[PDB]
Amino acid sequence: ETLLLRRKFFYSDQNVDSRDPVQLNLLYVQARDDILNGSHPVSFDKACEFAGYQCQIQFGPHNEQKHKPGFLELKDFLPKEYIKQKGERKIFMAHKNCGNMSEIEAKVRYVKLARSLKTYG
Repeated sequence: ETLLLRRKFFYSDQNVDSRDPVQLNLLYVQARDDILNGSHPVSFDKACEFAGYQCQIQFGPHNEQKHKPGFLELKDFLPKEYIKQKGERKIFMAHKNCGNMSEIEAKVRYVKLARSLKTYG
C-alpha cells in the first residue's frame, strides 16, 4: 500500500552568528526593512512585537514616563498595511512583555522571529 514516513522536529538557530552582533545587526535591520518593505505578511501581533522591541532596542527598557507608544513613528516603523490600522496601543503591549530584556537579547530574538515567520514548505 505505502512504505513512507514523514518526520521533522528540530530547531537550532544559528549560533555562529548569534554570537556576532554584527551579523545579527545586519539581519535585524534587514528583518525590519523587510517588514517596512511589505513583502512578508507577518502576523499583526508579530509585527507588533518587532516594533515594541525596536523602540526597546532603540533606546532601552530603561524608561517609561518618557518612552511613550505614541512618540514612536509607527508610520516609519510599521508597514502601510499597519499604518492604516494604526496599531499603537498594541505596540506598548509588546513592550510590557519585553519588560527589561537586554538590547542584544532582544535583537537576537528579533532575527529569529523574522526567521520564524518565513517558513519553508
